[PDB]
Amino acid sequence: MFKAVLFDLNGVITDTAEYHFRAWKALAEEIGINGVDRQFNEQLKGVSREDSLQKILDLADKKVSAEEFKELAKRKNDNYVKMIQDVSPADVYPGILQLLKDLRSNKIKIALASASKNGPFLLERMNLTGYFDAIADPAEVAASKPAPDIFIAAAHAVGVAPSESIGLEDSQAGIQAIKDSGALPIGVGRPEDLGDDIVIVPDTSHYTLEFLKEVWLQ
Ligand SMILES: O=P(O)(O)OC[C@H]1O[C@@H](O)[C@H](O)[C@@H](O)[C@@H]1O
Ligand code: ALF
Ligand SMILES: [Mg+2]
Ligand SMILES: [Mg+2]
Ligand code: NA
Repeated sequence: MFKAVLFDLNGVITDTAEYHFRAWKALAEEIGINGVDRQFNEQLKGVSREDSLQKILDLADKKVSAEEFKELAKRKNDNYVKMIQDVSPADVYPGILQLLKDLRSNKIKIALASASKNGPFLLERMNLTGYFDAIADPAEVAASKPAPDIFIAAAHAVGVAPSESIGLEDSQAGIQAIKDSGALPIGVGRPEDLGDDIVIVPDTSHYTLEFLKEVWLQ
C-alpha cells in the first residue's frame, strides 16, 4: 500500500490558486499585458514566482530590466501576502482535514510538495502544520515544477520512495512533476485542463483515504 501522500497546496488544500491568479492578473495589467485570463492561468499554476512572471512577460514579448523584474515579483508577492492574511481553518477545502486525520491514523506519511514560499504561513493560518511530517523547502531544490525535484524531496523528507507515494495536484505542471518523480498522480479539476490519462476528481471531497487506496491498487 502507498506509504506517503505528497500534497500540493494552492488549489488542493485551499482556494489560493484563485488568489495567485487574481494577483498575477493585476500585476500583468499594471504593466500593460492583458492576456492573463483563466485559460492562460492554467500555464501559471504550479510554476514558481519568477517563472510565472517570465511566462507573463513572454506572452507579450516584453523585456524589463533585472531591477524591474525583481520589483514586479516583489510587488505581486506583497499584494498576495496581504490577500491571504485572513485565511483561516474555515478555508480548508472539503475533505482535506479528514484525509489528513485518516492518513495519520493509518501511519501514512504526509509531506508538502509546494512551490510556494508562503506555504508554511498558510498551513499555520489553517491550523494544519501539525498534520505534516515534512514541508519540502522550494528554495532548496535545484529545479522547480514541472521538474520532479520538489516531489522527490518531499518523499525523501519522510523516508519514503516516490514510487511508494501518491501526489495530489491541481496543475498541469504539477501533474508532470509527479509523473516524472515516480509517484502516482491524482489530479483535482477538469480533464479538459489536466488530461485524460490520469485519475482526475472533480472536487477535493473525492480525496478520501477510501478512494486513494483503490487508485494505488488499480
Ligand atoms: O509566490 P509563491 O507563494 O512562492 O508561490 C509559488 C507558486 O506556488 C504554486 O503552488 C502555485 O500554484 C503558483 O501559482 C505559485 O506561483
Ligand atoms: F499550487 Al502549488 F506548489 F502549492 F503548485
Ligand atoms: Mg496547485
Ligand atoms: Mg509539527
Ligand atoms: Na493558526
